[PDB]
Amino acid sequence: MNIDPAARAAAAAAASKAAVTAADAAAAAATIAASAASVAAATAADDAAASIATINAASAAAKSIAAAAAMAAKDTAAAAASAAAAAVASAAKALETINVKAAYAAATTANTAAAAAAATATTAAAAAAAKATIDNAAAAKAAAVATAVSDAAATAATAAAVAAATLEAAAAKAAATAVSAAAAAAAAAIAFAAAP
Amino acid sequence: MNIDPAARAAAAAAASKAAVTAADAAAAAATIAASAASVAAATAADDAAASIATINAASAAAKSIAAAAAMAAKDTAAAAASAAAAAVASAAKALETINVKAAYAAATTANTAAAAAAATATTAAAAAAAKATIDNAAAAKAAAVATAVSDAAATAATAAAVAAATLEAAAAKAAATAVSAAAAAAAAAIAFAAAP
Repeated sequence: MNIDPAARAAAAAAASKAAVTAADAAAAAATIAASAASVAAATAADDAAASIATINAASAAAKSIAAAAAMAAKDTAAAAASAAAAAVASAAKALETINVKAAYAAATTANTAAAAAAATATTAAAAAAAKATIDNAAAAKAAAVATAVSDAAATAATAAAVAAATLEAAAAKAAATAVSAAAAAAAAAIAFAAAP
Repeated sequence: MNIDPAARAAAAAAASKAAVTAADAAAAAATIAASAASVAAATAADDAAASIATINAASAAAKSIAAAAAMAAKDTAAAAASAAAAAVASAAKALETINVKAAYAAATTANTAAAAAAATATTAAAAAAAKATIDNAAAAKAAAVATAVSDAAATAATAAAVAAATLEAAAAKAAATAVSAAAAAAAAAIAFAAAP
């Protein structure tokens, strides 16, 4: 029987050592991979929370703006009502001392036209103001939407880069592991063949 | 003095009635406008809350998927580890009864190559599987983003339509109010002029 006992022992120790090494490498890689997925999932949840925070803040800001706009509308109406009340008062007072029919009608004609001129201006102003408010709110909302488009792009780019880094590192590690295993097997085969 | 007392009274009653009418119309319009802005602001806050709900639900769903993917990876690794342990066992057993040097080396060569072939297949599978998981998650996220783009479009269209309806209704109301005021003033002027 032409196999030296110590040589057989050496070959068996190398096979056993290789088994343990390979098992450890497989577990190590599984752990590193699992960790990366865990981190990626937690990072994605953090980003969802940030997006929600951004929407809540914007809604809070929109709430304040709308309330202030309502007050400003109330104030604008109140100024117009003060002016209107003054005109009603002066319209009537002026007629109190007028005693010629034609003059009374002429002053009435002026009062009527004045009231219509101011009504037209007040109505038009309010349409212009309400529209501006509407446009401001739509513009704020759109800016928030646009920013979410680019943020989502950036978030997806970052995630794909981390994934790529992870897959490249795993591949380099697997490759080096294979090289080492083959070199250890190759050395053991030389040694076995050389043994007397 | 050529103004009939009752005619003067009638003219003054018409001017006073017009003042009250106009004041009531201005307040009425301000109330309707304020109401519309209030409703629009509450509707916008409801939509912000809905967007947040959608993000929370999606994050919850992504959480479940990632946990299941982790378990599936664990299971896939465990199957590969069972196979690897069986191969280590059979590799060694087979050598136990081999007593010719060349045969022992030849079987060792086969064991080494088998282990490398399976390692290569297990590594490649894991890279393919991890990538698919990564792609699935990126695809879910992108679909959610895409849906938010179109939802934001729909929400903005609905709001602009309601704003347009509101501004058109206010304008029709103001126009009718002006027509009525002018007709009442015109009738009063006829009556005053006709009075003896």
